[PDB]
Amino acid sequence: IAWIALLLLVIFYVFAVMGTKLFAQSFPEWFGTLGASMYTLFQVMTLESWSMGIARPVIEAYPWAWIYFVSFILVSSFTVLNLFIGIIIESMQSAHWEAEDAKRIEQEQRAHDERLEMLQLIRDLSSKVDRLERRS
Amino acid sequence: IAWIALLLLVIFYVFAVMGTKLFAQSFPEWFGTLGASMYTLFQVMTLESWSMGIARPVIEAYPWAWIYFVSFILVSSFTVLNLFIGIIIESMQSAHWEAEDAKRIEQEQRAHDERLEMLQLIRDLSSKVDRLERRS
Amino acid sequence: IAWIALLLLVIFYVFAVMGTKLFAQSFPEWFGTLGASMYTLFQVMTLESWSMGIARPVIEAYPWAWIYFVSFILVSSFTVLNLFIGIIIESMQSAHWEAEDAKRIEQEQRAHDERLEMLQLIRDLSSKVDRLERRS
Amino acid sequence: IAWIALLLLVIFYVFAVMGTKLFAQSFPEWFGTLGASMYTLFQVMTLESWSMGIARPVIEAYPWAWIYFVSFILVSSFTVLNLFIGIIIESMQSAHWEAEDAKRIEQEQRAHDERLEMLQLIRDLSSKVDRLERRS
Repeated sequence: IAWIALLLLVIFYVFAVMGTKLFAQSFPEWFGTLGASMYTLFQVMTLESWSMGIARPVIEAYPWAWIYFVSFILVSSFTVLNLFIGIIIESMQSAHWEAEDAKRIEQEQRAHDERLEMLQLIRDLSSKVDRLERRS
Repeated sequence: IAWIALLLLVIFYVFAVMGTKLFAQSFPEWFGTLGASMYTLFQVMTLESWSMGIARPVIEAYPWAWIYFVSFILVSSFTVLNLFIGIIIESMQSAHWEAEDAKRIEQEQRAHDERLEMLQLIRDLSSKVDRLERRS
Repeated sequence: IAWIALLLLVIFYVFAVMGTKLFAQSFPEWFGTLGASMYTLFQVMTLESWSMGIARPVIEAYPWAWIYFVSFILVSSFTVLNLFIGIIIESMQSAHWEAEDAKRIEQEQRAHDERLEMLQLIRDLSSKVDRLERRS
Repeated sequence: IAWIALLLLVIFYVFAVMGTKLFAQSFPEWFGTLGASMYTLFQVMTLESWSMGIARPVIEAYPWAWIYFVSFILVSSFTVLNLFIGIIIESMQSAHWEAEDAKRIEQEQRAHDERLEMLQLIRDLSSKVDRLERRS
């Protein structure tokens, strides 16, 4: 799970220097610094005046900025769906189906211990009886 | 799962040509092209100034545009709920309950192999003994 | 699950006539009709300019409108959390743990059928042998 | 689950007095009272004109207000992810795997009652037979 929090923080970084490279020129409040894109891209990721506020005005300057905003959003929020889920799984299989996966790994092998002892007891009966067709 | 990523990308398309058909006339920044509706309908799907920014001004022109925005959002985001979930299911039944569904398909049939062998061992005891009421 | 899609569409209705009763007076674009509140309340439910756009200007007129917006949002989005989940449950217990809950209801009773037959076979051995302490 | 609804309402409070302390001075519509920050921080939590509306204009006054808004959103919405999930877990383990965890705690011990009775029956056979090598 936290192996993707690394990838997300890589995409956040990658796109932050992308937006600083492109838009630092004409949109210097939003993309002037690396740190100003690291804020704006947190804001665009949270979809708060992402398009009407940032994308639309940036796309008015460069129509090659349409894809940088769409693709950022698709990628960023998608590896959060992969991370949101990475919690539901590691949580629903931990509190619940890691404890059962073990209480049922034990309750199954606690009756191979019964069947396999009961088996021997019938063979020690097969030896006691098949030595009595040979005794009568 | 990805069998609905097709349906979503069909609704996205269907509605993009609907909005270009209707609003290209009077809302040409938003619905002028097919590709301007494919952007606007991504932004309306992301509910970022969806109503106050796009729907409200479009509904001021045509009050038949009220339903095109409500129904788009209901349908679009709903088949994402069917798709978000399509990940939780195929993921929680894959990493967890596809491996257990098989380790417990095997641990069950690994003791029909013990019971059905032990059974025979009692019948070969029933033959040894019922041949001794006939021998005494 | 769909037994709450009724309750949600009741809250949506209840609050729609509440907002038309109160704010139809001074906020007639948003709450003028029942049908204009059924739109605005879909928009406030989708948290798109819900506060800055609708609540803040409505609360400037009446500060008793603060609670109508907060409570609507808490209630509405909460019975969607109860409905979002009503899908994850009915879906994760249907495709996966309704089929297993039955394949393991059968695999369990298919060996009470083995044990309880094996039992008889030992009793018919107990009858054959306890009739041979009485025969020797 | 509701043991974190306390923590969330603590962070909501903690940050409400933080923003009233800092911004009451120059942003008195948003942070003038404790109760005006309790509204603004519900609106910032719902990410409705959170940055462009509140954060951006607050950060223009104080650039130490950048982190108060980012950290608030990260913390607040994150302990809702821990709470959203706290419902999926307590719900998916309740309606489904609390009833199965018990019907399978009983169906397992209802055959230790079969195996352990069948066991004795073979030992009473071992006694009857091992008393007949001593009788012949």
